Amino acid sequence: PITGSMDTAYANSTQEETFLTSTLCLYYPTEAATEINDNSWKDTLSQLFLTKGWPTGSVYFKEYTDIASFSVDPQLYCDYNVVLMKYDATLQLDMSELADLILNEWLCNPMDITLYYYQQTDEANKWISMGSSCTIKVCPLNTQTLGIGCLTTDTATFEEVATAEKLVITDVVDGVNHKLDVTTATCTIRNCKKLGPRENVAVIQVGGSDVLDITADPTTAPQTERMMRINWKKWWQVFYTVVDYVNQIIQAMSK
Amino acid sequence: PITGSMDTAYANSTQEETFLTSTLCLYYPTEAATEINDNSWKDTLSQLFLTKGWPTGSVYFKEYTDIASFSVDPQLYCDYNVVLMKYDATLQLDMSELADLILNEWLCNPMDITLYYYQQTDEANKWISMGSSCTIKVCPLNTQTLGIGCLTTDTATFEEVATAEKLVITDVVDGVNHKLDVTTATCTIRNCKKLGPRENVAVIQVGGSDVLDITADPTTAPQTERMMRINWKKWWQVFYTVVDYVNQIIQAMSK
Amino acid sequence: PITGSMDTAYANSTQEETFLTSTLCLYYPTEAATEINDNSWKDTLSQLFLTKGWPTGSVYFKEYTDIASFSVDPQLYCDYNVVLMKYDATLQLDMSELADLILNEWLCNPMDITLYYYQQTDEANKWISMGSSCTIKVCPLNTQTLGIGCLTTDTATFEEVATAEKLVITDVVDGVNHKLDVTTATCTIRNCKKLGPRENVAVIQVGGSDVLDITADPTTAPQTERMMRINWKKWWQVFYTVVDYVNQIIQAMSK
Amino acid sequence: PITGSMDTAYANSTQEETFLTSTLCLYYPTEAATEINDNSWKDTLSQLFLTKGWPTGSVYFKEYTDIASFSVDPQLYCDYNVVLMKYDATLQLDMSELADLILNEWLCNPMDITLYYYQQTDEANKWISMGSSCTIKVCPLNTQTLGIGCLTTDTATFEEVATAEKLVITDVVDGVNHKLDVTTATCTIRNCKKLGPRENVAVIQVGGSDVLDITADPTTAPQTERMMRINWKKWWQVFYTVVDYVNQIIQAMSK
Ligand SMILES: [Ca+2]
Ligand SMILES: [Ca+2]
Ligand SMILES: [Ca+2]
Ligand SMILES: [Ca+2]
Ligand SMILES: [Ca+2]
Ligand SMILES: [Ca+2]
Ligand SMILES: [Ca+2]
Ligand SMILES: [Ca+2]
Repeated sequence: PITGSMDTAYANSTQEETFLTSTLCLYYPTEAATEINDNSWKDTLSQLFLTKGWPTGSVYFKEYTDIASFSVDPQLYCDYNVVLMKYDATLQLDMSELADLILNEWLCNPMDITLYYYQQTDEANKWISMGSSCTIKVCPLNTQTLGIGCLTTDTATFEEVATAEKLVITDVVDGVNHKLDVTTATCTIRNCKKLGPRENVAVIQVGGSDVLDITADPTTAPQTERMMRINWKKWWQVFYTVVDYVNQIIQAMSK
Repeated sequence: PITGSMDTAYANSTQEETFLTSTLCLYYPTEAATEINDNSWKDTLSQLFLTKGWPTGSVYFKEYTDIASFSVDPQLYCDYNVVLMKYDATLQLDMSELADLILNEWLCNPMDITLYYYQQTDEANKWISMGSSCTIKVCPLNTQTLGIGCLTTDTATFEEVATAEKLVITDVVDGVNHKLDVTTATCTIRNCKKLGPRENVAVIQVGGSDVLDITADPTTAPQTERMMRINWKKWWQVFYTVVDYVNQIIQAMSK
Repeated sequence: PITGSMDTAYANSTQEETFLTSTLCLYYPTEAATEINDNSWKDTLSQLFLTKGWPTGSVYFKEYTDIASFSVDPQLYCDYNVVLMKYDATLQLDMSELADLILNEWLCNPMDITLYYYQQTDEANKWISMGSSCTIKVCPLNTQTLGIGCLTTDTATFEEVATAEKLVITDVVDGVNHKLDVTTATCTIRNCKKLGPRENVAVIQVGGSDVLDITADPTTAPQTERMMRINWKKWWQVFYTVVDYVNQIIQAMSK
Repeated sequence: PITGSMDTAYANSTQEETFLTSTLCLYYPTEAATEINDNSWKDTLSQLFLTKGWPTGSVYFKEYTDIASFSVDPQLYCDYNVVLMKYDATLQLDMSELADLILNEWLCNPMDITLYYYQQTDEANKWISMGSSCTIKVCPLNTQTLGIGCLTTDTATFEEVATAEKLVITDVVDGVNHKLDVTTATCTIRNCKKLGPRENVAVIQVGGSDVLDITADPTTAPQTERMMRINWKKWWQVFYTVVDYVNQIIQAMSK
């Protein structure tokens, strides 16, 4: 708690502290840069970024070459991250799972699939696994440690819920134990509790028509400010717009 | 009328009367079950349904193999019906016409295309025809029982508004008589007045991106709670979610 | 200013002045009419239009054969214009750029790409170019009239932002001068300031699923009443609906 | 702020919350374990750890095989980390640079050596680079972007400040721009701001005589509690002591 008195003073600007003290990291796909075909595009855009008010050493340009790799290896480097995603219609869920991770605040612990069969607790306990090739088979346990539609002994009776993905947020019926069978060789599966959203990313979507259903349930559909959309023409245009509206995009994030 | 006094008592639960006294019917497409590949999937899910609070003999599993057949033969068996529809982009309107029927409350009478040329009255009088192959040709009549752009005598001058569909909700300019030419051999066309919505279905949509325009007009777009959407991964996952959020889905329907 | 006193007397109707004094212009694509296959469809619909209250000589039918040509040559002829656009997924942005032009109120001046390098001023200053084949390459100037990632001398170093389009609304980082290189032979590029919206069109969209992002930025998404959507079945049905709901559609425009 | 009233109540124990809720991670070098020569040393010590009050699944044993690799790949896994370092006199600075990283709280951003010549701001802005082989050459710029004792064009005139290290905290004259030339192939260099110390590690030093100068300047010498020293005899003895005084060591860290 804060005291609630309406002094009523708004302290001027806000954008003049962020220009001085914060970093902006732009994530794009390879195809984006390839279409631009210049050895100095990162540089040209940077001078253009001074216009919008970001000092030379301020803006960074990170190249993901696919939504699957980016979804994994996506350690967000800067204060503000605005990631460019161009609609690929077959990869939609890949994209959804990646958005769900960046746009939100995640808390995870490690899981030992080998020794302890687990269970999710609430609408916020999910299993986020990611890596080379993630293949997850599951087997629900009744209150005896016995299978239900499966033999905890032969994984050929398990239920496959992911076949070789690069990022996967698995959801099982809450309050039920499950013997898990991941391909830990190429995958890593961790038990995460959700929450806090992200006051950074700003997934900007290129193409389609969208409406984005990023919930695991069917009941809710959340539309946040850190979820923007741009009409595709050419990649140079996309970047010009991102620059011409940096502050607007940053203002939709913060901290 | 009810008395409006704010006694202000909410009577506890609500979900503990529906668990005891109601039935839940899950409609899915063949492909859904085929991908699951287990002889006991209906059973496993049922035990999982006890968790969410539905007694053994409570939940039923109905298999439509196509949106066209389901759209016809779709006599809703249970108290609560939640129908799973997975995006098929060419069938969209087939899907729209089917949604329009389940999600809403319909009143129909039979039409004799042979002896009496009809007319729709308001934004709620529509002609819902369905069957093997529904092919409807129409001919608008001026106030003399004469064609307008057609000869009430030769159907080769009629205007075709449906070419072999499995479910069709036809709409004509309100307040105008029309000689109708349906292929009654394989089709049945009935005159329906709309209305009451449905406090049951809950069309859950798999895939795409959606926004759904289920009005006949251009002016309105209604988005109801009984119109949910899930992000596709695998079918086992879809069902796990439907189970993990049965009550949430049921609560969005009722009665 | 008007006086604000609540006399409170709504003057009756509104639709009975428009029926008498206004004109309605329907724009459709060739494919639309071709599917109808009648030499008297324009006529039949016209008699049907008397029902909804539009005197014989009132309604006009204009045929665009493509979104690209219509986007150019689209001088709106009548008081009320309702344009029918059927989803074509590869042409989306072509469609977006065309919508942005009809649905809005535009102010333009001519640009001489040859003698004066320009700059856009605010989120409302855009460069709308259109013609046979519009190909625009740009070169940002620093405060010296020198290129930034380009040589104002060789257009092989310019940045291409449009490759042969029929309608293009170009957006560059605000407050920066640019030497422009359009193919003026087949294109015309003009400097427009936006604004006033249109109290006429009513782009009615056939097919897809839509949500339409018609802003240049990423932050905003505006959804107006003059942006309607219809579920595709057959073209005859589309027109019947447009007629059966003319007033509803007109009421969503006006003046 | 907290209220400062001297209620004067100390709440008992402190160690009985840490025993229940926290994890202890012991880092040692390979040589340490090799000298122990038992397949069950990790296990024996664990039972011994119950004595000091740490439940079975509580303590973890991580093996760094060198100060250089550990310095890189040293993602601290547990709540409390106590790292064992045995004096190697040629690697002193390697050790100093590693201590400086664990014992302290670090904030970093990524640097693009290719496109932007940087500068450090205060006694707390340092360049921490680490990897396979880190070789950093520097070239100070006067206020013109011109070299000072170097040609920003030929790196053969640069000043080498690190020749193939595994962890390097580089320090340059504050407030001066520098064109940097790292061997990014095998190295990664990031711009870090220092600060917060670490309320965890507890570098325990084996051998020598020490006094440790972990500042970049010459003026200060900080000696913290999270910087302990043990007299070498045998490795088994070292671990016995670490166990016999776990709480004492933990108490010198916390949170
Ligand atoms: Ca199975
Ligand atoms: Ca769950
Ligand atoms: Ca005809
Ligand atoms: Ca009607
Ligand atoms: Ca260029
Ligand atoms: Ca602009
Ligand atoms: Ca030198
Ligand atoms: Ca310094």
